[PDB]
Amino acid sequence: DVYAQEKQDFVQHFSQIVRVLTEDEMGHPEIGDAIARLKEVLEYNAIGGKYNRGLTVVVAFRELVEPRKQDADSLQRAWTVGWCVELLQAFFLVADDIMDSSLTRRGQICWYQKPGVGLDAINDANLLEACIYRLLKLYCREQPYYLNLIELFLQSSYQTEIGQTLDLLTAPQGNVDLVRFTEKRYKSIVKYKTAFYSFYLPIAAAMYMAGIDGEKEHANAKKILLEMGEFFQIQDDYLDLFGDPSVTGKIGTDIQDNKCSWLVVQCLQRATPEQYQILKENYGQKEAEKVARVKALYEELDLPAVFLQYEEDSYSHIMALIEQYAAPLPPAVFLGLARKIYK
Amino acid sequence: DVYAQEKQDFVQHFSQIVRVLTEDEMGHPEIGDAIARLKEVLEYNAIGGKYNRGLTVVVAFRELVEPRKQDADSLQRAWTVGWCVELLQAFFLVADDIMDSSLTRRGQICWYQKPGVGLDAINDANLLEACIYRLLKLYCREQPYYLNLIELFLQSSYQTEIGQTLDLLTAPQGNVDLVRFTEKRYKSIVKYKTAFYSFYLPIAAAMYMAGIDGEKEHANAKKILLEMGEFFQIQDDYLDLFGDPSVTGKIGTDIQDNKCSWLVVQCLQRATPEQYQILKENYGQKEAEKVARVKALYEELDLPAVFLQYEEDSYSHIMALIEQYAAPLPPAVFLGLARKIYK
Ligand SMILES: O=C(O)c1ccc2cccc(-c3cccc4ccccc34)c2n1
Ligand SMILES: O=C(O)c1ccc2cccc(-c3cccc4ccccc34)c2n1
Repeated sequence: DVYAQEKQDFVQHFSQIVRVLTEDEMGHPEIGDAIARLKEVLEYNAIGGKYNRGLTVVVAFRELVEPRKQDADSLQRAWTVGWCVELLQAFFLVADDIMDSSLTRRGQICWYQKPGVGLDAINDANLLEACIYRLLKLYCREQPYYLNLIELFLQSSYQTEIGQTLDLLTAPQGNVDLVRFTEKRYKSIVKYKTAFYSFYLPIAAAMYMAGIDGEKEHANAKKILLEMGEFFQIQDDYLDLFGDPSVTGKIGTDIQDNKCSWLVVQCLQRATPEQYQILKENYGQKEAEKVARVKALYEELDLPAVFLQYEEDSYSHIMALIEQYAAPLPPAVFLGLARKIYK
Repeated sequence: DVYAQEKQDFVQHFSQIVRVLTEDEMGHPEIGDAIARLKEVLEYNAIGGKYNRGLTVVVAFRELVEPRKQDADSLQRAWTVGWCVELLQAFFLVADDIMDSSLTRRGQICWYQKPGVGLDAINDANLLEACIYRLLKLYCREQPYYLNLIELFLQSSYQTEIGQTLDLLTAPQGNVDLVRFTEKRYKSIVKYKTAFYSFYLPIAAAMYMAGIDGEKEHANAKKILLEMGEFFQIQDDYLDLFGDPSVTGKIGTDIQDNKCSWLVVQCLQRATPEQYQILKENYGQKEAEKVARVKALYEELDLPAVFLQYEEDSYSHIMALIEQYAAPLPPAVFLGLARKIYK
C-alpha cells in the first residue's frame, strides 16, 4: 500500500530535516547549546508515532502531481512538508501532555516528565512549532505556494488551539459537569482540536504543492476531510473502551479522565434521570470497580449497537461526500485515506 | 514626545483589535466559549505594560512613511502591527512566567497563577501567538509587505525561543553553576531572548510597512538595534540591584533567582578565587542577609563604576553605529528610541 512503502523514505528524510534545522549552528556557534537541545527535542518528540499525517502529505502529493513534475526536489519538498505536519503535531502533544498532566505517550515518558525538562518543555513545544516555518522557508521559499503553506499551517495551529480551548473549557481538571457534554460541543471539539490538522491540513498542503489553490477546491476537500476527522475521533473514543487493547495497542482511560467522549455524549442523550446519577457518581474516578460500572451502563444503553449504526451511516455519508465533492481531485486521494481510517 | 501622545491612540486601538479577533464568533457560534476565553486572555495579558515596543512600530512608521501615504487605513495597519509586537510579547511573558514559576508580573498575579487557569495558560500563550497572524491576515493580507511581516514575526519568535533555550540552559532551576555565566553567553542570551523582538522587530516591521525591504537596510538597522537591545538589558540588570525602586518601579530579585545578569558576569570576570567562593555560597538564596552580601561584593569589585564606564563607552558606540548605519533611514528613527533607552 501507498503508505507502508513510503514510510521508510519518509522516516529516512528526518535525518536531513534535523541536520538542516541544526545547520544554522555553523554560522552562529553562540547558540550551539540551544541547537543541541533543539536536536534532542526533535529526536525525542517527532519520532515514535505512526507518521500517518505526514505520510498523507506525501501520498496525496504523488496522486495530485503529474509524474513528470515529481522530480528529486519536488519530492524533498513533499517529505519536508509532511515532516512539518508531524512537527505541528509534536508541538501540540508536547503542550497537551503538560496541560493534562500526562505521564506517558506511545509507551514512553512524556517529554516534560523527563528528568531535567519539566516546564522548560513549554519552550521546547514552541521550538517545535518554530521549526515548521524554518523548514517551509528552507525548502519552499521560492515556490508559488510558499505563503499558502505558511497560512495553512498557521490557520491549522489556530484552529487546533481553539479546539484545545474548547476541550479545556468542557472538561476542566477537578470538574465533573456532564451538562456541557452535548453532541454539538463534542462535534466542535473534534472539528477544531483534531479534524483540521489531522485530516484537512495534510491533503490541503499536498493540494497547494500541486498548484490546487482554489478556494472551492479547498472547501470541497475540507467538507470531505472534516467528516473523516469526525468519524476517526468517534471511532477512537469507541475503541478506547470497547476496543481490544491487543489490536488498538492502547488501554482506555477516557472514563477515568472525564473526557468528553462520543460514548459519554450518547450515554447522556439516552440515560434516564437515575442512569444520569449512576454516571455522575462513577465518571472520572480511577477505581476499576467504578470504571467497570460506566462500561456496564453504556452496554445497557446499547451504545456498541449505536456505534455500529453510526459506523454504517458514516460510511454512506463519506461515500456520498466523496462522490459529490472529490472532483476535480482523483477520488483515490480521499478513498486511500478513508480505507486507512474506516476499519 | 512622539510616544506619550501616540500612546492614547495606540491603547484605544486595542478595543478594535479585540473586537476583530472576537469577530469570527459571528460566523462560528460553536467556538463562542473559546472566543470568550480568548477575549479574557487578551484583556488580561496584552494590557498593563508600557506598550513601548508596539508604540515603536507606530512612531517609526510615521518617521519612515511620507505624510501623504499616512492615510486612515495605513495608520490602522501601523497600530495593528504595533499590537502584534505586544501580542508576541504577551505570548512570551505568559509562557516565561509559567516556566520560571513567577508569582507576579507588573504588580498583578501572573495569568497562570489565576484561580482556574494553571497550565491551561500554555494554550492561552499559544492563542496569543496565533492572534499575531490572524491580525496580519485581517489587516495586511493585500499589502506588498504581508509575507515580509509574517516572516519577521515568525523569525523573531524563533530567535526569542532560542534565546529562552539558552537562558534555561545557563541558569537551570535548582542549579547554581557560575562556570557558564560567561560574557559571550550573556551577550547571546540578550541578543536572542530580548534584543531581536524588543528592538529589531518594531523598527523592522515599520521599515517593511514603509517599503524598506532591502536586506542591507535591514542588516544596518539590526546592527544598530541589537546594540541598543544589549545596552537596555545591561542597564536593566544594573538598575535591578543598584537602581532606586521608587524610580524604576521594581525591586530587584536577580541575585535571589540565580539570573545570568551582567553584574554577575562582571563580578566573575574580576573576583579573586576567595571572592568566587563568597559568591558561590550567597548567589541564588532568598535570605536578605545573603542578598546584602552579594551586593557588598559587587560594590567592593567596583561594578557601579564598571557600569558607569560601560555606559559612556556604550553611548559612543551607539552614536558611532547611528552615524555609520542609519542611512538612508532618518537618524531620528534611532535617536528617538536611543533617548528613551539611554537614561
Ligand atoms: O498518529 C498516527 O499516525 C495514527 C495513529 C493511529 C491511527 C489509527 C488508524 C488510522 C490512522 C491513520 C492512517 C492513515 C492516515 C491518517 C491520517 C490522519 C489521521 C490518522 C491516519 C492512524 N494514525
Ligand atoms: O515594556 C515596556 O514597554 C518598557 C518597560 C520599561 C522601559 C524602560 C526604559 C525604556 C523603555 C522603552 C521605551 C521606548 C521604546 C522601547 C522599545 C523597546 C524596549 C524598551 C523601550 C521601556 N519599555
